[PDB]
Amino acid sequence: MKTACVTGGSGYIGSALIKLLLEKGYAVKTTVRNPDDMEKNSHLKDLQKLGPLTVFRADMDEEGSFDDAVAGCDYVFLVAAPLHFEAQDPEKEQIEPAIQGTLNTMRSCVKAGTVRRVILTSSVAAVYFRPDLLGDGHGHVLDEDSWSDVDFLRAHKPPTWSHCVSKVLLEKEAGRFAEEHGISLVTILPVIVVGAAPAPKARSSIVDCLSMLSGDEAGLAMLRAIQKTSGEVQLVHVDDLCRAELFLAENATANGRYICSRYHPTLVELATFLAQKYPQYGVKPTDFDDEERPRVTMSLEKLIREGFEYKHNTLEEIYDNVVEYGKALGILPY
Amino acid sequence: MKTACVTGGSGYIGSALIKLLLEKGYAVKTTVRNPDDMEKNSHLKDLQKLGPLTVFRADMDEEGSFDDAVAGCDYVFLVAAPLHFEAQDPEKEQIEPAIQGTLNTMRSCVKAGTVRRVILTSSVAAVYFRPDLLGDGHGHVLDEDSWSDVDFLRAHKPPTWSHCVSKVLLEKEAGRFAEEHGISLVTILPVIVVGAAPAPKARSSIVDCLSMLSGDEAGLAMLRAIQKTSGEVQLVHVDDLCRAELFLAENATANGRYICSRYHPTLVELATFLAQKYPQYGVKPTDFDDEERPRVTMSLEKLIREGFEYKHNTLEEIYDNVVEYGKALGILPY
Ligand SMILES: NC(=O)c1ccc[n+]([C@@H]2O[C@H](COP(=O)([O-])OP(=O)(O)OC[C@H]3O[C@@H](n4cnc5c(N)ncnc54)[C@H](OP(=O)(O)O)[C@@H]3O)[C@@H](O)[C@H]2O)c1
Ligand SMILES: NC(=O)c1ccc[n+]([C@@H]2O[C@H](COP(=O)([O-])OP(=O)(O)OC[C@H]3O[C@@H](n4cnc5c(N)ncnc54)[C@H](OP(=O)(O)O)[C@@H]3O)[C@@H](O)[C@H]2O)c1
Ligand SMILES: O=C1C[C@@H](c2ccc(O)cc2)Oc2cc(O)cc(O)c21
Ligand SMILES: O=C1C[C@@H](c2ccc(O)cc2)Oc2cc(O)cc(O)c21
Repeated sequence: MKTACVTGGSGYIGSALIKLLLEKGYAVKTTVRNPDDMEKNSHLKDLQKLGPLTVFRADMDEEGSFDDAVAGCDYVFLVAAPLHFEAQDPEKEQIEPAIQGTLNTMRSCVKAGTVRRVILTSSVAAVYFRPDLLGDGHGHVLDEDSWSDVDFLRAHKPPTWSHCVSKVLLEKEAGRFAEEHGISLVTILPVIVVGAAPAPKARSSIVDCLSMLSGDEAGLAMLRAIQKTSGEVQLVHVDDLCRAELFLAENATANGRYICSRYHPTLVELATFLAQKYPQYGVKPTDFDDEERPRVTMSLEKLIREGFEYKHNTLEEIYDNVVEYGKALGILPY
Repeated sequence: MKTACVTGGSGYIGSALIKLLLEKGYAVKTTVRNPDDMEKNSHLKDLQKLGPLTVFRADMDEEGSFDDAVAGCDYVFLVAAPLHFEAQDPEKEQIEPAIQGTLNTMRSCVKAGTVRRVILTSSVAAVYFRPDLLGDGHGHVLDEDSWSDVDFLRAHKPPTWSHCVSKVLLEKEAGRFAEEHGISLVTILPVIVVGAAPAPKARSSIVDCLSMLSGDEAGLAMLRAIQKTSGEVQLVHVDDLCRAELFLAENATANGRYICSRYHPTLVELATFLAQKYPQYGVKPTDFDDEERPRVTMSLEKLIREGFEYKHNTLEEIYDNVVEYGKALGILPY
């Protein structure tokens, strides 16, 4: 009955969100960059079996190309995002495109006239970078009023700086635009996302949350960096993320931005669990021993306050199906 | 101006509840077993400088003795509770009298005819003892549907068994009674309570949370027992518990039982924080190193879903003032 658009149907979170929407009885429209690439989009034919799913070609770099996909939709889930750290001139190759691609899609929402709410998928990368609070030696609970320090990041350009800046600025810009055109925009801010999805060529979070099993050095360094900063990592099941996105679309009183997170283990806790549950990978939990650090953690309360309920609540439930996904994707060798 | 009764004004939580009630403009009646004991009850004189405070004598074993104190009260906070010392017949000396004493006070609430709500202070001792969830080696999140297993406890009588059975049965019987007599009963279930209160003789109530600084062997054993069971401990600040109790009395939609908890450190996290903030006590965090264990934790969501907010959200804030209190009580030498 109601219709929704999901940008980046070939993506990890995008594919999972399409599945939820179809299961929930939505007509769905999704965009990919090359609808003919079955290497990336073989899942779309399968998803079509669950309900009305229509595929469009669109590129965030190409103005107006989202017009057709967004037309008629009651809800638009802005999931697709450049990402890809690369380097060189991040300001012109990551940040500016990130901002413009977002406004590109926003304008299609205005053109459609039908869009009752836009859900923007951002990231706690736009929340956590508070150099006043990291390194003061105290614990902190960061909430939705916390914004990553764009000025400090541009001045000092630490690792992943363009990523946090991209997210902060595209969120601010989309909110300004939504303000100006009287469109309702809600933003969700996930932590590390765990779990299986329809997408056949995903990597993204799966590499990181599986890095103790694969030994992938980039993912391992990412996990250790988060813990050295926060004293913990933060995790959420992809299906809870998708349900939170739909919750925010459907509940009229939802407003502003929302952290989405459920379980906050130390790496030693996470490695201990993984080594017991999946001994075939040889995880050594002592590889992740660390002194206790003050906790700089994310508040889970806003979604809870507004009535949302997570279904994957223990560490084991958060890891209920990601290993098999990683195997199928070749991220894990067996 | 509404009027509220707190049973057991001499006690740790009771004195803190009275203080909050006066600050929020309530007239307060409280009970002690010997109003003439001004050593034990000096704080009640002090608190009278905040607002109307009236002391009554009453005893849970003495039928009717609470009549005068609850009379004319809008709300009644049932806080008083027996200390519980190893008894030859726990059923006859502890469990049955805990039920009867609770009913005794319930009756006085009915008799008053004015009691909008009764708030029962209990504890997660009535929640956590689950032979399946504790022994199955998996992580779990317990919520307010979880009750300690009275039959298993009577069958195997582990340590503290009588304390849990007492809490479970007295809560069940008080709800039975409240149903039949048409009086609203809400129950709060705190975890370990930390922080300063007005009571001058409350030594025994904060022994555990300071045991790392004091070396109190009984307190250390309790902390380790809980960690052995749950993989962590659970803490809440006494002032958040008091604020939660007031919230549950004042908000008509509140119903049933509520866990009250905020911060769940491992012992090594707790010890590390204490060692650095209060080095003068020679805490050795390595004394508390431990294997990562499946987390059997408490859900914090019910109070949050209903709009309550905690003010002591970091480990440091939860410990913001308890050390000075322990000095004043003589738990800590300096
Ligand atoms: N995964 C996590 O742990 C996590 C955590 C926090 C936040 N998030 C946020 O959630 C969003 C989706 O994350 P993901 O893990 O699903 O990443 P993903 O699998 O790489 O999906 C990203 C999608 O964006 C599309 N895309 C990129 N540039 C495009 C362009 N110019 N035009 C059209 N489409 C374009 C991509 O299509 P192509 O494949 O054709 O390039 C891809 O399908 C991201 O914004 C992420 O930052 C994720
Ligand atoms: N302290 C914590 O960390 C914590 C944590 C979770 C739950 N709780 C629960 O909160 C409740 C209050 O705890 P608390 O720490 O405040 O203990 P407390 O300081 O010992 O206060 C309990 C009060 O009960 C009174 N009392 C005992 N028997 C009585 C009787 N027969 N008649 C009248 N009064 C009687 C006592 O007054 P007398 O001096 O006259 O005996 C005492 O003041 C308890 O049920 C506890 O189980 C406490
Ligand atoms: O954008 C983010 C945020 C990042 C993060 C998590 C926790 C934290 O405290 C800080 C940053 O984790 C991620 C992990 C991914 O695989 C892909 C992502 O896009 C991201
Ligand atoms: O009633 C309880 C329950 C106990 C507890 C906390 C957490 C847990 O997981 C299990 C039991 O903590 C306490 C600590 C006290 O000083 C006094 C108490 O009366 C109690």
